[PDB]
Order: sequence, then structure tokens, then C-alpha cells
Amino acid sequence: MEMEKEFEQIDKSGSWAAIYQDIRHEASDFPSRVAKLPKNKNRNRYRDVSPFDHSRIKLHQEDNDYINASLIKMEEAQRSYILTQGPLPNTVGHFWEMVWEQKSRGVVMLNRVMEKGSLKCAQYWPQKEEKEMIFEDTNLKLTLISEDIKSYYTVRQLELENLTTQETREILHFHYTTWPDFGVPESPASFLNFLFKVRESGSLSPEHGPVVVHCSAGIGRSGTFCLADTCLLLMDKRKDPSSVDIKKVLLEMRKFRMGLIQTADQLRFSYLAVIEGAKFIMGD
Ligand SMILES: CC(=O)c1ccccc1Sc1ccccc1C(=O)O
Repeated sequence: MEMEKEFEQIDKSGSWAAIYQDIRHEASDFPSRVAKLPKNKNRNRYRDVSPFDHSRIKLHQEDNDYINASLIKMEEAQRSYILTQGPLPNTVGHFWEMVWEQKSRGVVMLNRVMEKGSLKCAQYWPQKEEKEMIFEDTNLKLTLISEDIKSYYTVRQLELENLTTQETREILHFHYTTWPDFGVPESPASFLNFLFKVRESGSLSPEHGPVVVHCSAGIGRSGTFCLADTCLLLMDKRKDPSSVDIKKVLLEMRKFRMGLIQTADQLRFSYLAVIEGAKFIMGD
């Protein structure tokens, strides 16, 4: 069924809350035993958001290999994503270790450091060229190279140095700066514009390790970004737009990380973004 007609049918019947609960009911349930170990309690922002053991990203150290991060591997689309929580004051060094070890080119940030008057994640990148950050626990240095501030988003160029080997890489930071908590990113236009800027950077391409994507918990807004990207890619790979079931792609993604898409409004917005973005994919 053409999703654009499924859309209008759900809208006219007002059954978004009912579709959403059907997804919640059919969603995979896998163990998260490492996340729940007592040594890892201060590595988790939220008690009810954990990575599954089978898909969790492992840090390359014997001490404690744990970070609240998941590898989402989409086989047919040939895309991978790392979805993670907003880093904590004590996990900022683990976050940049993961970026280094996984060979990511891009970090996509979909939240503000403060929302609704509370801190949603640590200030994990330098705000001034001349004030670089050193992460002593993981032996990394991070420097702001340049910053490009637009109306809906900011792009930053960062330099990541492994202080152990003196190897250096440029990492791109894509910061979507106007998405409300459990809210919807305005209208498909600014969201899709931001997605196409990440794609044009090379950050999502197979010559690079997986993009790192986060919001506060790494499931809501983060889920919307990778669902919309993957559904548009599947329309392209076969150029048969009808052969895309958004609910089935979401359930496939939920085998790798729990809770992706947090509200029935986020589900509806994901549909809008895919339907409007297809009007480019199909040759316009
Ligand atoms: C070592 C390496 O090549 C690399 C691996 C992963 C992420 C970033 C990088 S660095 C990079 C990637 C693309 C374009 C320019 C640069 C740059 O170094 O300016």
C-alpha cells in the first residue's frame, strides 16, 4: 500500500496512537545484562534505556568495555548507524574513544545541551579554537577547527588526535539546533535539508565507519533520523517507491536498539519526512 494513502487513511481515522502501540507490542525483546551490571550504573543516563548485549558497541580496553551505544546494521539498504545516548560528564572520554575505534567521519546531534531548563547532555566538544579539550582517561585531544552557523543547524570541523600514536583525523559535527523534546522537527523541509547535508559530507558512506547519532536517550529523534534515511535509500536502490513498508523497517531497526521512535507524533512525522523526501528521490 502506497504509504501516502496509508497516511491519509490513518489521519482521517485518527488511529496514530493505535498503529504506534501495535509496533510497541511486536517489538523485539533481547537481554541487556552488561548494561545492568552494578559497575555500569553511572555509564547510563536513563534506567529504562539500555543497549542489547548482541548489538552493543564494545570499547577496546580490558578495564571496562561498556558504553550505552548500539550498532544498527541495515543489510538490504547497505547502511550502518551507531545510536548512543548524549554523553555524561564521566563518559565524554568513552564517547570519543568509540568515535576513534569505530573510524566514524560524522557525529549527528539532534538535541540542545539544555532543553526544558535541564541538562540533556554534557558539553563534549570545544566552543573556541584556542581552548582544546584533553580526555586523560582515554588519551585523546579534541580541537575546534571551524564552525558554520545556519538558521536550522550548525556544522563544525573538529580534529581528533590519538595522543598515544599522534595519528590525526578530521571529524564533522552536524548539530540540528531546533528540535523540541518529544517534539517533531517543525515540517519535513528543515529536517530533510539537514539529512541531505549529512549525506553530501560523505559521513554516511561505506568508505567510513558508521555515523554516530545521538539525542538525549538516543532512541526518539535519533530513531526518526535513521528510519527516514534508510526508507529513502530503499526507494532509490530499487527505484520502486511502493516496495517500502515504514512500519516493517522500524521493527527491523528495533531488533538492534529498544524504543526507537518514542511517540505516535514522531511516527507520523517519520511518514511525512519519507513522503516529502521521495518527491526528490523520484527525479525532481
Ligand atoms: C584517517 C581518515 O582518513 C579518516 C577516517 C575516518 C574519519 C575521518 C578521517 S579524516 C578525513 C576524511 C575525509 C576527508 C578528509 C579527511 C581529513 O583528514 O581532512
